[PDB]
Amino acid sequence: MNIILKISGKFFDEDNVDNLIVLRQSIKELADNGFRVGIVTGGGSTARRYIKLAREIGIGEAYLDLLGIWASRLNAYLVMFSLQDLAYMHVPQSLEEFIQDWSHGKVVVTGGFQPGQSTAAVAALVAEASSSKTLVVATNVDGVYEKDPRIYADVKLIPHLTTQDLRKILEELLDPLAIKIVERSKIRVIVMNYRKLNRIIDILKGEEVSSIIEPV
Amino acid sequence: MNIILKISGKFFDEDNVDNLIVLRQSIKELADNGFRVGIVTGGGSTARRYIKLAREIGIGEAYLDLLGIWASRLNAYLVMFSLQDLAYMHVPQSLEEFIQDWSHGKVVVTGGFQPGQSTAAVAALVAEASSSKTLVVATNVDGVYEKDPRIYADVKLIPHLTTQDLRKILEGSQSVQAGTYELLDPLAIKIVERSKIRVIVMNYRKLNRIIDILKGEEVSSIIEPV
Amino acid sequence: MNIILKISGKFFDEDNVDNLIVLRQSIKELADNGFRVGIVTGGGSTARRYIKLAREIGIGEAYLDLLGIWASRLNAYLVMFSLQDLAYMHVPQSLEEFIQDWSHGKVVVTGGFQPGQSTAAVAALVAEASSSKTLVVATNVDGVYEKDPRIYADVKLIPHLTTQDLRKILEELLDPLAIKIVERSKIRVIVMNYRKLNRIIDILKGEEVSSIIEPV
Amino acid sequence: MNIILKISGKFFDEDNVDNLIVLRQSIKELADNGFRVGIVTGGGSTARRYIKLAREIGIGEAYLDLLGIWASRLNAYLVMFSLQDLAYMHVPQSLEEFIQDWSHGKVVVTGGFQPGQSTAAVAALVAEASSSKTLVVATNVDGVYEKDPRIYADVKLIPHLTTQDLRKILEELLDPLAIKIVERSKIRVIVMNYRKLNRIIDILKGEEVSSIIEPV
Amino acid sequence: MNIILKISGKFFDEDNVDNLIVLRQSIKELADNGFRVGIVTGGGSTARRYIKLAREIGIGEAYLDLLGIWASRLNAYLVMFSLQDLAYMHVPQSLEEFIQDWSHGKVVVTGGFQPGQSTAAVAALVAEASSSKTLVVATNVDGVYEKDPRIYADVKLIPHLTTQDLRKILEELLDPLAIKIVERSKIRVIVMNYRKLNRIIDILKGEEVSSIIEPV
Amino acid sequence: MNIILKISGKFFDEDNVDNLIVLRQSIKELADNGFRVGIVTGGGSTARRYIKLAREIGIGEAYLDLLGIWASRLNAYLVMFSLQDLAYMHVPQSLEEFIQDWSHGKVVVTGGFQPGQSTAAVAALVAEASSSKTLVVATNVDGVYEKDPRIYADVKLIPHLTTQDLRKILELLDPLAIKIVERSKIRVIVMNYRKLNRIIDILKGEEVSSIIEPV
Ligand SMILES: Nc1ncnc2c1ncn2[C@@H]1O[C@H](COP(=O)(O)OP(=O)(O)CP(=O)(O)OP(=O)(O)OC[C@H]2O[C@@H](n3ccc(=O)[nH]c3=O)[C@H](O)[C@@H]2O)[C@@H](O)[C@H]1O
Ligand SMILES: Nc1ncnc2c1ncn2[C@@H]1O[C@H](COP(=O)(O)OP(=O)(O)CP(=O)(O)O)[C@@H](O)[C@H]1O
Ligand SMILES: Nc1ncnc2c1ncn2[C@@H]1O[C@H](COP(=O)(O)OP(=O)(O)CP(=O)(O)O)[C@@H](O)[C@H]1O
Ligand SMILES: Nc1ncnc2c1ncn2[C@@H]1O[C@H](COP(=O)(O)OP(=O)(O)CP(=O)(O)O)[C@@H](O)[C@H]1O
Ligand SMILES: Nc1ncnc2c1ncn2[C@@H]1O[C@H](COP(=O)(O)OP(=O)(O)CP(=O)(O)O)[C@@H](O)[C@H]1O
Ligand SMILES: Nc1ncnc2c1ncn2[C@@H]1O[C@H](COP(=O)(O)OP(=O)(O)CP(=O)(O)O)[C@@H](O)[C@H]1O
Ligand SMILES: O=c1ccn([C@@H]2O[C@H](COP(=O)(O)O)[C@@H](O)[C@H]2O)c(=O)[nH]1
Ligand SMILES: O=c1ccn([C@@H]2O[C@H](COP(=O)(O)O)[C@@H](O)[C@H]2O)c(=O)[nH]1
Ligand SMILES: O=c1ccn([C@@H]2O[C@H](COP(=O)(O)O)[C@@H](O)[C@H]2O)c(=O)[nH]1
Ligand SMILES: O=c1ccn([C@@H]2O[C@H](COP(=O)(O)O)[C@@H](O)[C@H]2O)c(=O)[nH]1
Ligand SMILES: O=c1ccn([C@@H]2O[C@H](COP(=O)(O)O)[C@@H](O)[C@H]2O)c(=O)[nH]1
Ligand SMILES: [Co+2]
Ligand SMILES: [Co+2]
Ligand SMILES: [Co+2]
Ligand SMILES: [Co+2]
Ligand SMILES: [Co+2]
Ligand SMILES: [Co+2]
Ligand SMILES: [Mg+2]
Ligand SMILES: [Mg+2]
Repeated sequence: MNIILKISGKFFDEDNVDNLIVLRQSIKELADNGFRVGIVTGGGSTARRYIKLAREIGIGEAYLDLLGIWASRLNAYLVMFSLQDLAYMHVPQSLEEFIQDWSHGKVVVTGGFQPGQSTAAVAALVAEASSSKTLVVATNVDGVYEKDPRIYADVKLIPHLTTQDLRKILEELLDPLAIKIVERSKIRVIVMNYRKLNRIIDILKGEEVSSIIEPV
Repeated sequence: MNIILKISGKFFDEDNVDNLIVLRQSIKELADNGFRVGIVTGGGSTARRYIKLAREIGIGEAYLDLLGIWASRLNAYLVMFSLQDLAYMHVPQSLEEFIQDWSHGKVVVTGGFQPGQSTAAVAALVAEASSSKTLVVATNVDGVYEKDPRIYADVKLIPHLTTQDLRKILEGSQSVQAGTYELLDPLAIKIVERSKIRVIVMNYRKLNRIIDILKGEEVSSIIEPV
Repeated sequence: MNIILKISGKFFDEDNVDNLIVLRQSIKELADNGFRVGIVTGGGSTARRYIKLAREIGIGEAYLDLLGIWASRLNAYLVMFSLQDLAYMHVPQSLEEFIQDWSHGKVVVTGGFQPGQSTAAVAALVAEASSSKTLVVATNVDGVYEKDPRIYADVKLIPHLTTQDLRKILEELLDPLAIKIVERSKIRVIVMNYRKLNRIIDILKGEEVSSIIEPV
Repeated sequence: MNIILKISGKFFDEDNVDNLIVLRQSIKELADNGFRVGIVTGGGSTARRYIKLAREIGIGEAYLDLLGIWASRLNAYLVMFSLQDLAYMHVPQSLEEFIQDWSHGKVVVTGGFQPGQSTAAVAALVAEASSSKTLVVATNVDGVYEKDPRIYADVKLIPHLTTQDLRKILEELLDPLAIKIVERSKIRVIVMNYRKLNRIIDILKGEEVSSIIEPV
Repeated sequence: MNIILKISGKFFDEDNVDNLIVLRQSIKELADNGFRVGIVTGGGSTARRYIKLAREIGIGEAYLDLLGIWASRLNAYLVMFSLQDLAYMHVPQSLEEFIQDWSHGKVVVTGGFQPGQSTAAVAALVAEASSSKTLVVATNVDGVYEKDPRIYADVKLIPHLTTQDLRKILEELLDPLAIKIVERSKIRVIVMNYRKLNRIIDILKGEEVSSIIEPV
Repeated sequence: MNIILKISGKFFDEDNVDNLIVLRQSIKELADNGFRVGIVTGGGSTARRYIKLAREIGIGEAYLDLLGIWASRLNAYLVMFSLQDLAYMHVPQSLEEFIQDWSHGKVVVTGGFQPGQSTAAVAALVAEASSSKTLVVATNVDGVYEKDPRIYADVKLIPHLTTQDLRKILELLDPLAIKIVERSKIRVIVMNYRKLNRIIDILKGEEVSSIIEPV
């Protein structure tokens, strides 16, 4: 079974050894349970700092996105280096390169690809290219809520929903490209807290707090 | 300053020497008028044919898009080879590669980059990266109409509109499938809006009048970013 | 052991799903019988079409050949994508790249390399580099005929011959570089109909209609 | 002439629009005065943060250096993007790539190359490969002091010294590779405060506060 | 006007900087006279030393050619490094890469490309791709002779001949691919002594001992 | 376990078949004993020859090193081609590329990377990146001596020493090589390449060699 894990950039902002460790464990563990794993890393606050500074000097939007992409790639190298023998030792820069890299039978870690999208879209593209039926989005909230839970207090986690529900809820988590891709290739998305990465197998069994998004 | 020309795949389906001859001429005329030019080529019926066959054997959507991309790149090599000394002799395979290639001060010709988008999105990205204020979409209709002019008769060509208008004209008509025919896709519109790029939709049959079109003195549609 | 299969461009001109299905099937068959397979695809009518148009506008012969090479590569991607996990996911652009790609232990699919030759020469080069003792040319024709079966009716098939017989017959199929390479490295060439890709194992035993060309 | 500017990673830690801006004008100015410019960017606090976290999870020293190198490249992209038409739009990853990139006649911006050295060593190697006779180290101090001015109060700036003096002062500013290279190729090094980049032409004339290091 | 210059590997066997100095001189002579120059270097005795040793341990013919190609590339780097600012600083490894490298408007130096041919064939391909109407073969003999002048003593130089004559004379210098290419693209070939490289302009004007081969 | 074997350029200057056949058999000996092997080849006399000529025409030091690097790469291709199926068929040009190449589970053969260092420094970098605990330097001398045995008569072989001893002796291994083996605690064995036939015995400490302990 092939699975893709998107790791929120916020995971890297914590500057917390435990995050990396728990991720390392989780990949080792998925492997032992017969999964091939691809990982996509977000840009986080590093991306936002570089983007903000570049924007203030008039750097255009393409190049701003590219700085965000390089920040995401820095996080990809960190993860890749933490996996040593498990991972193919190259961070692909495009979907085309990911396909080549995935051919080596090992874990592949990637950052961004192209301006105008997020790393959630990259995770979807990479899930599609690897025939992964499940994309896990490991982020800093427990699942999908009615509204953004870091604005709105007492908002309820939605354990099971569709991509058409999600679109309405979102009007970052998943961008338009990500949703288009998971819909056309019928990829199931699980949104979970990265804190619960130590419990990843239980989440895939549906035993633990998460949101499951069905493609329609 | 800089301009991007998207050339519809349908231009290549015609298999006509005059098409290439006239594109070639227009580029020279743009250069001689002080423009740097980037060119994006569509995949056309070659793309569709490969996509259809691959889809019949169960090949997934990512790989279908890639076949479409490789068909577009074949057209890009044709165009690039027709330009000889004017062009940097490399077809970039990503936006990042385009930026590097654009650095050589010559014409750059590209095809597709990534699954889930069209060559119009590529042309928008490449316009954004080259600080082109104008993207020209040279296609097999004279401009933008209220509805598809190859489906609906005596709809009127819309000479000047906004991206908001275009979004409504094109809304609800587009499939997520590899090989879908589009004018401008969602990524293309997002990009031209965020970077304030004006889009001119014209017939490639009038590439011989490319300067007059830029001056607003020939049949075309001008789309203003909002 | 290692075998190279050249697939005529005419195979791709048929725009027939059943062809790909049998190629796919014939390669899994070879793998299951202990063969490592490399595949070279021809440019076919797409190549001739681009070449003709480019030639009309005065494009030089190097660039015409390159357009034919890119058309061949488009067919290589199609075949590579049809093989999914069996193939290393990269189409090598040179013999040097083929050697690197072959190092991954998987099926490698290539198109052309260099102006002034055909994809048959590429297949020979790739046979030589992979220590393949046999090169199979799967074409639109049953074998080597006394002359061109496209043009002449009732001409007969030569089940067996040498590389100088072939040169004399030819002065398509195999070009000068292809013959020089198979002669210097003593590679046997089997010419067969791509329809018969199903009996590829029977053809290799010598138990189906084909022409075997011995290197001298 | 050709000149190389090393920009301390501390320049990027300031998260200050002013810094990038003043650097932008300095290259434009150097260009207008007939200089070809190469730029090498340090990794700064981003590099330190990634290295510290990776070290805590047992990542080996090669990979720690590589994280520092990727952080320095992120800063190189920022600078390169700020220069737009003036710069060749590729960040070289080795000295060999730098030499190819430098061939385009434009500004080249680089980060790190190889574990076991600093970006000062990169700036030296790049100065040597570009036949630059002057390397400017633009850092967060006015020049070379008797001892580290960020530690030792009341220490005096040394306006003119040799590479053997510097070696004794240091026993990072310049590492062993950097010193070896500037000695063997007789490259003069100017240490200056990056805050005075606005005044860069006056520094090259010797008419502003700086330290000039002569190769011996 | 574009011209290609093939420099015999024997030029590099001589182990003398006077040869490089004259070649270097020759290229400035050509540039200053309005020529764009491409250079192809032979492998010489280094290639022969590696091929012989590899052949003794049973290394196959593809790989023997590749060792010869790498030897030719070492000579290409030497020449390219001797040209400094005049040359684009990349040695292309294929015809496709040459075309990209030629796009920079500078001198391009190459070695070999592909097994089964010589550097003369490379020079022809590169002449064809650069629209060069003249290929100069600078070798250790004054021109073309009625037979190999190092094997049969006292034979006459042929100052003016055709490619059909040459193919009869040769039944080294130019291989079958080289001849096919210069014929199809109508490229004139001048065979000269590399000792007379100082007098390339006079040779191009037909005022110095050489053989001119006309394509038929 | 992972091991790196640095082969002196002098090995390639000798021009005899046995050398290659006997390197070839060692790695197959090492592989069969459970080792993953990386190999770094020196530039030898080919390097010095190109360097000397280029230096005479005024070519700068960066480009002289690069010519030496290309000569080392030519030796790497020779070795790689002699190993056939055992090796990943790419010579990496940087430490970054080596790491990617090493990911294929096969033998990787490298030459130089970067001006200002030697192929011994490459071997140390590559040992560090592959988590090799042992770097073998197979050279034209039996081990480490109190001083250069070519330049000095009657000197003795030191069977066991530290990296701090070695840098006093050298005032084989360059400064980057020593820094890297010290920071990553890599043991270096210096041996004669003529004894590549008894490489397993050398690793067990059962033949003539010098072992250098990192301090
Ligand atoms: N209102 C209105 N007014 C005027 N015309 C309209 C209107 N509404 C519809 N139309 C119609 O648009 C048509 C013009 O569209 P056209 O010029 O052909 O542009 P197209 O792009 O569709 C053809 P084309 O120019 O051939 O190229 P594409 O198809 O982009 O690319 C091929 C294929 O490759 C894939 N791909 C490509 C690039 C990339 O980065 N990623 C990718 O995945 C993807 O699967 C692609 O499908 C025209 O005939 C009208 O009838
Ligand atoms: N309906 C909803 N339910 C849950 N979370 C929502 C939401 N709407 C918005 N969010 C927000 O989505 C955020 C997660 O996005 P995520 O951080 O994983 O993407 P990312 O990797 O792009 C972040 P970065 O920009 O830092 O890389 C949450 O922190 C939450 O505030
Ligand atoms: N004596 C002979 N015996 C058999 N076939 C012959 C022949 N002489 C010429 N041919 C022709 O050679 C063709 C086979 O060549 P093939 O099509 O395999 O090469 P290719 O892949 O280069 C074609 P494309 O240019 O379409 O890619 C047959 O269709 C046949 O007409
Ligand atoms: N004798 C001396 N004179 C001046 N500065 C000295 C010094 N000895 C040490 N330094 C220190 O050198 C520092 C500058 O090094 P620099 O910041 O240029 O290297 P770098 O780019 O490697 C830093 P980073 O690790 O942030 O990238 C100063 O901040 C100063 O504290
Ligand atoms: N008919 C003929 N006229 C002149 N020279 C001939 C010849 N037939 C053979 N030769 C030989 O060809 C040699 C020139 O070949 P050249 O050295 O240019 O090719 P090359 O670069 O392949 C040599 P290397 O293999 O050393 O690189 C001469 O030394 C000469 O002895
Ligand atoms: N104390 C010492 N003990 C042993 N050898 C010493 C030495 N000091 C210097 N050397 C010299 O170093 C040589 C070994 O260097 P080695 O050949 O391993 O490096 P290398 O591969 O860079 C050579 P090349 O430059 O030819 O490729 C010995 O033959 C010896 O001459
Ligand atoms: O393929 C990608 C991935 C990321 N980004 C940019 O990099 C930032 C960091 O990624 P993320 O963590 O926000 O998804 C994004 O906000 C966006 O600007 C892209 O442009 N394209
Ligand atoms: O290595 C190659 C392979 C193909 N071709 C060109 O591509 C066309 C397609 O190959 P084939 O299928 O015709 O052999 C050929 O006619 C030829 O022009 C080359 O120049 N070199
Ligand atoms: O070529 C280089 C450049 C940088 N670094 C690493 O990246 C850090 C950031 O560069 P600097 O700003 O410290 O020079 C260094 O301390 C060092 O760990 C290297 O290993 N090699
Ligand atoms: O494209 C090339 C160039 C060179 N060689 C090989 O390298 C040797 C050196 O080239 P030359 O100087 O003999 O032409 C040749 O004998 C030949 O084996 C090739 O195989 N292909
Ligand atoms: O990483 C390397 C490897 C080699 N060399 C150069 O190549 C020569 C040949 O390598 P070696 O065999 O001396 O180690 C060296 O003297 C040196 O000039 C380098 O500059 N860097
Ligand atoms: Co985000
Ligand atoms: Co370039
Ligand atoms: Co053909
Ligand atoms: Co530092
Ligand atoms: Co690989
Ligand atoms: Co040495
Ligand atoms: Mg379309
Ligand atoms: Mg020869």
